[PDB]
Amino acid sequence: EVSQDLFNQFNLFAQYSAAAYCGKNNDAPAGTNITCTGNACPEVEKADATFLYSFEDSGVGDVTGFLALDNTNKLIVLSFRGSRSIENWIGNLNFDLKEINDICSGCRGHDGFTSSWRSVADTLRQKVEDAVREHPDYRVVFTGHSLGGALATVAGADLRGNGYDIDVFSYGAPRVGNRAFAEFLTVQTGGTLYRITHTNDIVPRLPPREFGYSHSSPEYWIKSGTLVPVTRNDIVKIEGIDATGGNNQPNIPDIPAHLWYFGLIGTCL
Amino acid sequence: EVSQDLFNQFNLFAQYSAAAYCGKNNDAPAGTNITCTGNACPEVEKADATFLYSFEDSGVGDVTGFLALDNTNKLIVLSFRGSRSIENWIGNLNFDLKEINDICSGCRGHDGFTSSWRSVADTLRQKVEDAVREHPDYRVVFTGHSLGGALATVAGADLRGNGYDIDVFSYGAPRVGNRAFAEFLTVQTGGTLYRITHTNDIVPRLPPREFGYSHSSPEYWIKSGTLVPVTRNDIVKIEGIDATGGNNQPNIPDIPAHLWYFGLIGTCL
Amino acid sequence: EVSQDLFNQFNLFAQYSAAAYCGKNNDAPAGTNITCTGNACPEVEKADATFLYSFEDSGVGDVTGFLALDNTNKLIVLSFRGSRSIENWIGNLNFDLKEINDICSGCRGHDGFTSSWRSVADTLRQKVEDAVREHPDYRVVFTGHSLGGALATVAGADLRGNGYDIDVFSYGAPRVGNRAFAEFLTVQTGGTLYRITHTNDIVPRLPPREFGYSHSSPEYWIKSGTLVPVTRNDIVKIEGIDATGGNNQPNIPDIPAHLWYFGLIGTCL
Ligand SMILES: *C(=O)CCC[C@H](CCC)[C@H](CCCCCCCCCCCCCC)CCCCCCCCCC(=O)OC[C@@H](O)COC(=O)CCCCCCCCCCCCCCCCC
Ligand SMILES: *[C@@H]1O[C@H](CO)[C@@H](O)[C@H](O)[C@H]1NC(C)=O
Ligand SMILES: *C(=O)CCCCCCC
Ligand SMILES: [Ca+2]
Ligand SMILES: [Ca+2]
Ligand SMILES: [Ca+2]
Repeated sequence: EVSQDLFNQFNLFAQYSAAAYCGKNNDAPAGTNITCTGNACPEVEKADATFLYSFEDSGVGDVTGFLALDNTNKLIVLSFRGSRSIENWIGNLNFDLKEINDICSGCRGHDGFTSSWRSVADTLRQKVEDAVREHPDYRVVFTGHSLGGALATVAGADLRGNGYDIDVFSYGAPRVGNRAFAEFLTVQTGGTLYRITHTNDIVPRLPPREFGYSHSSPEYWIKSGTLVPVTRNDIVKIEGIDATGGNNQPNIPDIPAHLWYFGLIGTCL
Repeated sequence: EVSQDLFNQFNLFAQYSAAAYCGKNNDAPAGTNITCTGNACPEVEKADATFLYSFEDSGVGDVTGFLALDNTNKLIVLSFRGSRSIENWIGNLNFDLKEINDICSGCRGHDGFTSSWRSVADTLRQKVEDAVREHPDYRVVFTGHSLGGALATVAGADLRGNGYDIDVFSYGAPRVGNRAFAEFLTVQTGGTLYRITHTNDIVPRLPPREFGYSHSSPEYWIKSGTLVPVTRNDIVKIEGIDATGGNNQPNIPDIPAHLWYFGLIGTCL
Repeated sequence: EVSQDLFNQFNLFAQYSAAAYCGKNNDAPAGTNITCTGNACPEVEKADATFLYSFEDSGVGDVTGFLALDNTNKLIVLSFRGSRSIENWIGNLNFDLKEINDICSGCRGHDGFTSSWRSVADTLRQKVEDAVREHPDYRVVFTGHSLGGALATVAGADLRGNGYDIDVFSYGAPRVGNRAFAEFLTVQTGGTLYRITHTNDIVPRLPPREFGYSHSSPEYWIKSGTLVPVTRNDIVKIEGIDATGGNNQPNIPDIPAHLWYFGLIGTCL
């Protein structure tokens, strides 16, 4: 169980993560309203939320998403799209571990994820920090589903510690680095990482432990089924690096479970 | 066992379905011959079959295929291509149920399939009915394999009842809606639906029953194996909504079976 | 165990295969240097290796790769890219067996691979034989990973016997034909075929035997795990048509093992 306040955040940013897949939200003019197709992001549409920066085909690995200004909830939301393109997928397969000592000592991260972030970090940092300067009373949030959740996590770890908190909400995100990194993400100050998972979704079980990957703690595990509405009693907090009994169980993994995080994520055209 | 006449129809429209995958058959001048590559549709090539309209990347979900004039068999054939593009696959993954009350009352259909048809319905109805006016003694037939069969099934349900019969021949189609839609598809007047499945092909088992999906009746089940020629003695008619004992059995599914419907389907470049 | 010399060749042409995946190595101007990204082909960069020809989107099935001139090792290298595009994957699925009487009587090959090679044979044969005319002292080597290895194998069979030897190095290649073709590939002279597999990689198990496919002999089997460096003691020569005990074992296959042949392969952007 989680509080209703946290459940409301979990649902809101699941819809910000879903909105990043909608192609129209990746090349939109600044200042226009954020909308989705179908009921993909009704809570985002209800808010007075507008584009600060909409980007696609960026850097290496086809980094795609948007930076949003939410005057209703008082948020500065950086939302990364997950995998869709072939280029996204080639980047996912660059799963060798690379050094990221600038982020934390002895830490290593997925080559693809960290190389994609590094290729856009200078542009996006500047835009985030411009928004923070103009709206110091707003909360900065990075979010994303799947690959996007991995990018949000890395970006968050990289930019924290510059005067403003950064909270990260990742949905169905893969492991992003080694144990050193997983511990850093568990204890890092200056913002909170909400790592959300759903039943037996396969993607948070990649890359496998055997390749040297670990998961930060805690884990928020959605136990309700696919196409089943989530209530705050269906979400269980699970503490411990590489903890089992949540998504990390030795059972059969599931693909449709990857697409149901409060609603459908990843399917907006 | 089926009659030799029906078998010949099953074999001919499997090749019309196969033809829809060939890229040259999605952007051809009107009036030119329909051909395939490497024996994909020899019966279509033998016939005096020419393009009335060829489309690609239409509507939402990358709707693709062609409308054919067959003077040998006196047919107006609408052939929908199945899954090939990323856009196709994203559409398939939009599997929550949406109201299609305008097609039949109480009915709910796959969100991707129905949205893809709605986004081309006015254009293709005009093309079909123009052809009907020009050749009012020809037989209208919608056909397709996999995603194409689902579009052909939804299109026929929508466009029947406007003065002409529409026969539908689907190959390896997934379930397209709830039980009400499955019953409607079983009983609708103004044309016949031939839903054809092969051994333990996985696609006609998707989306699973547990998401609220049902199959229309009857089912024509090909019992011969992959890469094995079909004879009329290898096809069995199975009646009953959500009948078991044909493709719908609780055994291990198979992916290559999906590509063998009288011949290789889905592979024409 | 293999000799250190043969190990060095296995390592070198795995890197030539890895290089074919980098996009900039498929439209490079003739005479420019062959380079990769992410340390994909260090040994190729060290060498004085330049492009003689660079191709992409060629023939049918999106044939892609390059022809290289290696003045350090005195090589003419034809390197085919493996599967990256949708068109590549569709060609893989064209798995019915087609007669290749122009190579050997009773032989049949994977329709897709043989069609793709046929569609570029005349052009590439001319490029290779131009290079042999200019550098008759050099050694002609065809190579490729996965689909690229299947193409290198078919090409070598077709072009051998015209006065210059052609050695073939394939990495994780699928089965390319029936047993007659597999026996021909085992006894053909005019060059040697080095068919290199890794642990329980799934691709060399495809298409399955039950569709009429067989493997040529011998097999060089890499026993060292994924992300583990390979030494000459980790490679086992395995003789015998459809020999078991190497990659052809009745155990669970693995997808990430397909990407680790001395290094990461198939992942260069
Ligand atoms: C996040 O990645 C966004 C994905 C959401 C999107 C958007 C919705 C449409 C997609 C589809 C995008 C288009 C995909 C194009 C290529 C995909 C090919 C395969 C896709 C699955 C088809 C069915 C086979 C939603 C579809 C994606 C579903 C699968 C996603 C995989 C994970 C994505 C990712 O981010 O990759 C993680 C990387 O770190 C890669 O990790 C690796 O090391 C490579 C692993 C490759 C697969 C390994 C196989 C799994 C191993 C376990 C085997 C199962 C057996 C278990 C039973 C044991 C018990 C006895
Ligand atoms: C390419 O390498 C060769 C030496 O092997 C030489 O022509 C030159 O140093 C390089 N050229 C470029 C453009 O890097
Ligand atoms: C041939 O189809 C093998 C595919 C190469 C894999 C590329 C990187 C995963
Ligand atoms: Ca709004
Ligand atoms: Ca003809
Ligand atoms: Ca060099």
